[PDB]
Amino acid sequence: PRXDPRXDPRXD
Repeated sequence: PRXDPRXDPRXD
């Protein structure tokens, strides 16, 4: 996860 990832971000 890239950029502005919020919450429950997984992966890339």
